Amino acid sequence: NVIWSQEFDGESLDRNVWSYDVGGHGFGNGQLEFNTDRPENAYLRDGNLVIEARREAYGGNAFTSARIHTRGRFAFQYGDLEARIKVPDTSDGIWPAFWMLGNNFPGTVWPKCGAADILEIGGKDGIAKGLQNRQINCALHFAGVGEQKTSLVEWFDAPVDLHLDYHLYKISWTPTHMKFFLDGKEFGSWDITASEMKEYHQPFYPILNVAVGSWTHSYTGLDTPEKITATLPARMYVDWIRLYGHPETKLVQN
Ligand SMILES: OC[C@H]1O[C@@H](O[C@@H]2[C@@H](O)[C@H](O[C@@H]3[C@@H](O)[C@@H](O)O[C@H](CO)[C@H]3O)O[C@H](CO)[C@H]2O)[C@H](O)[C@@H](O)[C@@H]1O
Ligand SMILES: [Ca+2]
Ligand SMILES: [Ca+2]
Repeated sequence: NVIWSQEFDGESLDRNVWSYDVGGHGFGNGQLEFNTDRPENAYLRDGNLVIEARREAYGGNAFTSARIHTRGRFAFQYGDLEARIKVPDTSDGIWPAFWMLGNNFPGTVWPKCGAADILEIGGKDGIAKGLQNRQINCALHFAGVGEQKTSLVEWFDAPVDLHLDYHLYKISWTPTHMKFFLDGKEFGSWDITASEMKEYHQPFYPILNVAVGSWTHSYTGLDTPEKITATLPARMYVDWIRLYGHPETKLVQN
């Protein structure tokens, strides 16, 4: 039961659904890309959203890309959210993501708003183990015991190079759990009924982006433009993002 979706048919991103996060300030992770609202970095063609990261002098940064979300226009509580994505070769340094923030962000600061990572790929452990494009993770980031930043992370080595074709990345979110899937197959699961996880019982909205680099202590391990070796331009193709409703789903659309 699809109750919401973006099929990305047109020739332009629907600005009544999406907003762009613009800046080159690193986004809390020492990222190197300047995320822009330009057609060069985010565009539709042939039935896909394309987010394209480029090696390019722009606003004091050495790369451009995009980071888009549906804050203020779409949010939901409970359901299955799935996207059909063909990630780029993360080689070394590209960091695609599909993820969700609580709908009270940014008024409620991270991580008190709650966060769920559906797909993250391009991590330093992958790079060290020669599993670039196979090793992914899902995650929860929230205010845990003591209200202190807490992260729960599940790693999965996919059987195939995920940049070679489209795959389905899904969260299944109920009043008791959040579960994460690749091509229908569960690879992560957390109970969310504990007192410290009430932030997961409010509406959330999705975000899609392709970051380049991070601090050495952050996701990619690669903190300078000269350390990025990935094939650029790097294109993440998103054929569609769909919400499958549950009985308890609350859909929020202004
Ligand atoms: O501002 C409060 C606090 O924010 C911290 O920065 C975080 C980023 O670490 C965070 O990274 C996301 C990951 O947690 C994960 O969800 O995956 C996505 C996609 O890859 C990441 O972007 O994103 C949040 C929201 O933008 C930031 O607030 C700073 O590190 C910290 O110093 C600061 O105190
Ligand atoms: Ca909490
Ligand atoms: Ca499509």
